[PDB]
Amino acid sequence: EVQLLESGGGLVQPGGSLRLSCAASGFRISDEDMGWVRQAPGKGLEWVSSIYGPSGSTYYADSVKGRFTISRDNSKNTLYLQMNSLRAEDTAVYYCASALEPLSEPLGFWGQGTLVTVSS
Amino acid sequence: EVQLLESGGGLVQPGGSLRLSCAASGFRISDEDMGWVRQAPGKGLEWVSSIYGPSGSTYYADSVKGRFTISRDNSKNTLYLQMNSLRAEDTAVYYCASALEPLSEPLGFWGQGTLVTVS
Repeated sequence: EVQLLESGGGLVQPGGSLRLSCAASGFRISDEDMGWVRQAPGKGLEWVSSIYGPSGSTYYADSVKGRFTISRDNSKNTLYLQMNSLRAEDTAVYYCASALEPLSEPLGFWGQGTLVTVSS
Repeated sequence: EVQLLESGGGLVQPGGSLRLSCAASGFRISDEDMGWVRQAPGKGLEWVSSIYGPSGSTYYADSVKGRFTISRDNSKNTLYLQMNSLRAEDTAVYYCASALEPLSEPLGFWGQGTLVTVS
């Protein structure tokens, strides 16, 4: 069955960086509209970035544009989120995530959640 | 600006029932795809149900099939989640959701989250 396994993340200082990885299995990441959703207590949920299937064109939230870069390595079946110039407000649990309506599976799916933290 | 405002959360004894509501604004819900996500204490996100496509087809997580019902009231512009036969596993913060594509591809939205506790 379909699975998303996140790695990377941790604790860094402001201005630093981290690369999240999301290794998919049971399907091909290039065929799906994939993305990252972050969750902080008090700010609910938010689509930080996505890459939508064929084109490979990309969305970004206004707050992260210029700093964050979503990408894919089809040979490794892995989605990435290069997070540069990190700020204190980026502090959240980041989730690899399919769209509301995936290409094949009837319901959307999620990775396990990866805590990223930015503090001095 | 699109907004999703959830209400109807609270404490409920096992076996009982509870209806989450989600008042949508900035758009109309009859057309767009919507759903409900949840996060049980300490655990990760999980789609609970969604309603999408031309015909308003509904889909359910394996663990909530037969108990939960997603629906739309186009007149009130509100998405619902009727939760019957509640158990301890349903203890979670529930998030309304939608997906709008004004230019070819989905942007995603979420509500604030509402706590439902079963005990």
